[PDB]
Parts: sequence; structure tokens; C-alpha cells
Amino acid sequence: RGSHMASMEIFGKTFREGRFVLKEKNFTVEFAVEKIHLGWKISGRVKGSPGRLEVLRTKAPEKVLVNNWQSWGPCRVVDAFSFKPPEIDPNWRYTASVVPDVLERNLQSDYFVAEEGKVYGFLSSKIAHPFFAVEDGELVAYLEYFDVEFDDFVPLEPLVVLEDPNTPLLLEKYAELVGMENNARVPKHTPTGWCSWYHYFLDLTWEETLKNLKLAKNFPFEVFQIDDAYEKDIGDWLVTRGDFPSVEEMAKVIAENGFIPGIWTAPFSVSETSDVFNEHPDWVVKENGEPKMAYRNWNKKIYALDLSKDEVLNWLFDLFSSLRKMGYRYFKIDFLFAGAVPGERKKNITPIQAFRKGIETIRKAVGEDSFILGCGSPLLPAVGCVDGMRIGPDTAPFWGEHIEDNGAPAARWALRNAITRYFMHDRFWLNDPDCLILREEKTDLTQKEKELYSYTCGVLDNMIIESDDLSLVRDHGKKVLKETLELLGGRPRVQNIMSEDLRYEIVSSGTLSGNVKIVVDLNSREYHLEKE
Ligand SMILES: *[C@@H]1C=C(CO)[C@H](O)[C@H](O)[C@H]1F
Ligand SMILES: [Mg+2]
Ligand SMILES: [Mg+2]
Ligand SMILES: [Mg+2]
Repeated sequence: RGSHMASMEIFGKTFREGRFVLKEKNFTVEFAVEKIHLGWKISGRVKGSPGRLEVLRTKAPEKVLVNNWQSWGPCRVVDAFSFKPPEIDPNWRYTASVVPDVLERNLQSDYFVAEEGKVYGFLSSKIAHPFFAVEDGELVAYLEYFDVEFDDFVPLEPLVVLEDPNTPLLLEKYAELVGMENNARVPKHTPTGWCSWYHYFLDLTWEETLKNLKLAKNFPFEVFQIDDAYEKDIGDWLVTRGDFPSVEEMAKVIAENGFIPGIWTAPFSVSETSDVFNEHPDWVVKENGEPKMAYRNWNKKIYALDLSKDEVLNWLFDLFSSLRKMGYRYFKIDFLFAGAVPGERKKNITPIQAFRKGIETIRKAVGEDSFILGCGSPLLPAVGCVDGMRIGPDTAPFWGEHIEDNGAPAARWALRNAITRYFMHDRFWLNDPDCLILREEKTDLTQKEKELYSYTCGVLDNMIIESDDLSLVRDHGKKVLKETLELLGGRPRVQNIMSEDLRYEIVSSGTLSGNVKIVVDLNSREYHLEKE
């Protein structure tokens, strides 16, 4: 009976409970509008050529929590009316949007959008990409089918519209419904461990690795994970460089030392220089019959594997099978968005359908006993496949006090996303807030910043992985980690999720330290923690 709800349109008609049919020239939608706890659900099926299918239209709120489709992109509150299109980096187009025609004109939010007291959220992204655009003062929900044709009906991605003054509660409920819809993997045990990247970056040597592997026996690390550095090229995962042994030999040394071997790949990415690409130029997504650049990194054009091709999926299966055989049981799989870039594939399936085949192949290959950590990944499409997911831009050994909020590395913005995507944790997957950087030297992080970052992550019950030259972690670093792990185990809530001043009140019930509250200020870099 609300005046806002009378103002809503669903598939172009007025919002009310029922079963409905939209027949147009090019497509047919059959949908149901059902009442559910705390709002409404729209579900059904579509066939024909739905293209960019308008699902919902309502008046655009002034302040919206918007969400980028992938790990690194911002989840933040913006003013819907004063939006100006960003300059899009030609090297990273698709991190910004899978539909960049939208974002060069209009405010875009992927999967969900919130305002004070309301959540609009799609429960899945299996076939279509679900997004919202603010178009001349209206919020419009779309399902993008990328010009794919369906002879027979396929399921819509369901949409929920939830309403209640407790917006955090709504986001948590939304995420519960996503997790149900996609059979989310929420492991009962969270791995601790070590990651090479945020100290050594691409300059990691096996020599330095071995030093840290020895020191790691003194730290509470289960996993020891080799990051980007070991591989000869992007796509040539089983060929090492420099002073590294074979990929199999690395696993055996790590295992011999009593750790779970972890390894980094970018499994949907092949560089223009790689052996795999040069051997198989028809394995990639194309544009005008020619390889289409998915992004530019490592000073190379990087192409996307065409995950509609059986030869490609077999290759992935064989790769990850091989790695599992060697003893790897922790897989950090990066730049996953590449697999979902728009373009020409062998089969006329959506980039999301392709993406899902790819990640499902990896899951099958590594088995149920392996931990998969997603990163640089579309979020909804991965639910049910990954165990953990990076939900923020990279951290860094500096705060980023005047670094722009554009998805680039900075502790300040990594932590912001850990806070604003908190509700995904223990519902979609385990949230990975990125590594703690606790070293005393070779850092521009202050002790107070280290504390703020680490204690926040602990209160949020998020994955705790450390990334340091362990030689440089002394009493202060060890204490911060110890105290962090004491804050795990709870059910967190960010009580003021629509905050625009980067000050957040965060509670967590039932931690190893009881009920806890941390108030954090990411501008002033202050926290105040109460443990009861
Ligand atoms: C993806 C990329 C790298 C290094 O190339 C790191 O592993 C980062 O944490 C990931 F998001
Ligand atoms: Mg109207
Ligand atoms: Mg076909
Ligand atoms: Mg938990």
C-alpha cells in the first residue's frame, strides 16, 4: 500500500502479487510476483531474444549503496543525482563494467543496490548479468543476455525487493537468500596461512621462499601460498622461471615442511607471449574474428580463454587435476573476470554461462577437499563454487591517504570494501579482506593502521592470511596477529552501512572473545575496541 511501491513497474506493468506473461516481438517472459518475509520476490522464465531485459523501474533514491560486479571494484554509498561518468582505463575496461556502454552514461550497480531501509538484489547470475542503472532520475533493474537466443525457456535470475528500517539486516537477509539459491560453500573451518605477494611481489625468489618456510613454523599458519612470481608466463602455469624448482617440487618442499601447499594462478588468462596462447590461438574470446584483449597487465596484452570450448575446459581440468596430484590443496585463482568478458565465443552462450562452466571445471578438478579462493572475480556467478572470495581491492604496505577510490591497491580502500561487503561473509563464502601486513620495517603502515586493519578483519570473522618477510615481523606484529585471531568466530554487523564519512560501528556476537564492538574511522585512522 506504500506510495513508493505504487510507483514501481515490473516488466513494464504495475507491481502486484500474481502470475504474468510479457509477450513481445523478440521474446516472452513468464513471471510471478510473490510476497516473502520482508518484501517481494520476482521469479520466472524467459525465451527468445531478451537482449537487455528491463525487469524493474522505480524512482531513484538520492543516496545508494552501489556495488561493482568484481572483487576489486568499490562497494560504497554515492549520490545518485550528481554522478558524472568516470574515465575508463583502456587497460582495465571490464573491471569497471561488463556493460561499459552503461557506465560511460549512467550510474551502474551490479547484482544489488541499497538505500536506507530498502534492498534491491538479484539472487543469482547464472545466465544473465543482473545490474541497475540510474536513467534520468529512475532506478532501472536489467538482466543483460548479451544478444544470446534461447529456443526454450530458461530461468530468470530472481529479484528480491526487501524493506525494513534495519538496512544491515536486509543485506544479511538478501545474502542468505543468495546463498540458498546458489548452494553457497561456507566451510566450517577457515584456513590461516602465509602469502608471498605483499612483501616480495614479482621479485619473490625460491631462496627467499625457503627462508620464510623455515620461519613460518613459528607462526600459526596452516597454508603456505606461493603468489604471482614463480611462473614463466601467464597461462604457462606448469613452467617455472628463475631459481624456482618445478611446480611439483615446490609442493613437495612445502608439504615436507608441514604446510598445506597453496598456489596462485590466473586461470582464465593467457598472455600474447605465452606458450599456451601461441600454441592455441583459437582458444580465446574474439572480436571481429581476432583475439580480444581482456585486460593489459605484466606489460602484455592478456587474452581470455573461451570457456565455451571443450578443448579449453579439458585443458583447465587437466591443469588443476595435475596441481591437485602434486599436493596443492589451496588455490588462489585471480583475474577471473577475464572469463566473463563480452565477445565472440565458439558457442553462442552468454559470458556468464561461459564463466560458470570454467569455474565449475576447476572445482571438479581440485575436488571437495581443496580450498578455492577467488579474486578479481565476478561475485554472484562464483557463489557455490569458491570457498573464499577477495571482496576488496588489493591492500598495500601503505594506507593510501590520498589514493583515489578506483579499485587500485591501498590498505584504506581494501578495508572499506571488507566493511561494506561484510554481509557476504559466511553466506556467499568466506570473505577474504586481503592479507595482513604486520612487518615492523619495509612498510609505510603505522602500528595504529596495522591494528585498525587487523582488528577490523578479526571482528568481521574474515579470512586471516599474513603477507610479510617473516624475518621482519617481531613482537608488535606477532601480538597484533595473536589478538586478531582472538576476535574471530562471531556474527558481525556493520550497524551504519550507509555511512558516507568512512566511520563505522561494527559489532560481532559470539567471538572467541565474547560479544565485541569496534568503532573505526578510516579517515583519521583510529579505532576503539570493546570486548565483553
Ligand atoms: C591478483 C594479482 C596479484 C598479483 O599479480 C595478487 O595475487 C593479488 O592479490 C590478486 F588480486
Ligand atoms: Mg512510472
Ligand atoms: Mg551454439
Ligand atoms: Mg564464521
